[PDB]
Amino acid sequence: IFVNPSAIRAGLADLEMAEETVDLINRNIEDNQAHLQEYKYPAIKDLKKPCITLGKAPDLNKAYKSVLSGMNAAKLDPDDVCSYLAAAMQFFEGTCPEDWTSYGILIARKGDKITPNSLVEIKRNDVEGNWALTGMEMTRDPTVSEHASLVGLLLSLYRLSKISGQNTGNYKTNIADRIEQIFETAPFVKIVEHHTLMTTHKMCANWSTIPNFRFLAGTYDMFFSRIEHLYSAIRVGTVVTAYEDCSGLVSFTGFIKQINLTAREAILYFFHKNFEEEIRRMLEPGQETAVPHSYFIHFRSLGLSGKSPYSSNAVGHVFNLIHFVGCYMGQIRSLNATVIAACAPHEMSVLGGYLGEEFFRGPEAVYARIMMNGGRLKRSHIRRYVSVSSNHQARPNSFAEFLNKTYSSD
Repeated sequence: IFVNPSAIRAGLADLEMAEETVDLINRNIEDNQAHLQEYKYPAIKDLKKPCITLGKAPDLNKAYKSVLSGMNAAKLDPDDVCSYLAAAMQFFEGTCPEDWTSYGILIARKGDKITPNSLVEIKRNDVEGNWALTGMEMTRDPTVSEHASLVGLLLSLYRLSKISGQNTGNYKTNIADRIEQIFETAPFVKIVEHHTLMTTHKMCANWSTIPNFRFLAGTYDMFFSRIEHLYSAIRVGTVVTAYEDCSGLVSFTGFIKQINLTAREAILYFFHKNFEEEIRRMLEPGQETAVPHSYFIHFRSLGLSGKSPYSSNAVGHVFNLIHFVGCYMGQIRSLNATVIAACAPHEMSVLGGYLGEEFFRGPEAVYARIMMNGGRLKRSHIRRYVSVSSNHQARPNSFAEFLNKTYSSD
């Protein structure tokens, strides 16, 4: 069932900070490209920084030797690695360019010296790590430059782990090759031989869901996102924590930008009755979706919520609509996106055809067309969908596969 755009103009006024959210997330996604190539809301309500608990603080020289030997032997201890990464945060000091507050927590004032430690509370007990030496002929102490190279390599294991699925081998290999180059090039120093990172990754394939490791990756990424630093290229491994588990929100802001409309204008094109709940879910106030350098941007990795209201599933109707329009527009990214089967994909593909025709007038005009055609796709819409999907190598559970199955299987 579809709703007249006029009726949803009243609910349009209630929404707040919608334009600021679209602009901020889109600007951040763009900035991140340089490094790339029930539901619980994340807002902190008790002024406590994100926190984790690790073992007893280690001698940084010994921890470096142990962790490096593990890297070379493809035998890394995750508890040790987390302990070392937290203890290494002291090496990454910078000056905060502006006052930094998030969810009521004053992280730093303009001019303060800051490290990644300023952003989070790392608690430590008295349990010593293992710190085994596996395979390491270094008697001297590591330099800071070497520490930073190891921190970079280790954190890159988070990005490699997150890449999962079939036919990802070549892609991961190229990322790994690039990462190795970055962390052997000044100001970093070569501390491992080529192909060491991939060999170790094969034995650390699921580390991206180790909560403490994920937490540390998000902490470093939040730090370098705000604080320019000699070693900021570490983000090549951590950039993927930004907006983690928010693919529905990110698709929404990206789609508004693609159709070159304001958020206010674009929302009127979401006629279907199931959109309203989802758009309100994304624009819930108090979550700092429009605040630069908020904890929000890394809330999943930092443990603020394990049930994201911004995922593709949490807003599956909006998500399905956007990518059916993308398919209509021949966008490979949408054709390869995964359909949210529970959120009326057939109905979403109908509205997607009409919105796709429109974006190739106004919300009311599109609405009238649907009513005049009894809620059915036009033959031209189907011909367009099929001409795109039938010439595409459809992946399992993808929008392309749905369209072939739905419109080109008889």
